[PDB]
Amino acid sequence: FRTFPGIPKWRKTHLTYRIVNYTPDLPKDAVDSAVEKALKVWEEVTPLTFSRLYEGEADIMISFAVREHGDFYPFDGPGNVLAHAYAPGPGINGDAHFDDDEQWTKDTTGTNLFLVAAHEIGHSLGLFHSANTEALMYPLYHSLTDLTRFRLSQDDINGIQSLYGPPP
Ligand SMILES: [Ca+2]
Ligand SMILES: [Ca+2]
Ligand SMILES: [Ca+2]
Ligand SMILES: [Cl-]
Ligand SMILES: [Zn+2]
Ligand SMILES: [Zn+2]
Repeated sequence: FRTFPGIPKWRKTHLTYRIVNYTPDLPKDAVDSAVEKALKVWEEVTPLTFSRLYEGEADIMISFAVREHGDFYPFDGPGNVLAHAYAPGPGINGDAHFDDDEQWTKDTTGTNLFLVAAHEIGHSLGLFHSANTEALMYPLYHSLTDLTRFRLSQDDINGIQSLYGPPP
């Protein structure tokens, strides 16, 4: 695994998130579920906990965007860059943006929102890209397939635990 330079990490174990808006690709319950599952994946192996805010300022602001969307890194239309997320810190840091020129799916027929969100939340928490080819943190989107038995790599486990420790 890898962290970001100077190892930026959250300095508190309880993090808030807010889902700022919703793709037309999917029912709202399926967006909420995928994001929840993505946070749980990391919760499970650290002493991090998350709660959802519906108003005010959250640590991890999650949004769907196309092209220019208010930072310096515009999205690129269909495929290629699917999403991007900033390392821990105040303001835009921690936040995760999802390119809505993808077709976001609950399954594997378009782009799987759960898998990409798990990977992006990894960045929100302080993990950079892994050299490991089976790691969730491996850069490249590999259509699983079959997300039935998805489990974090050890490597991802080693990375995140090296930042926040194992569950208490
Ligand atoms: Ca933030
Ligand atoms: Ca794209
Ligand atoms: Ca879309
Ligand atoms: Cl927010
Ligand atoms: Zn962005
Ligand atoms: Zn990545």
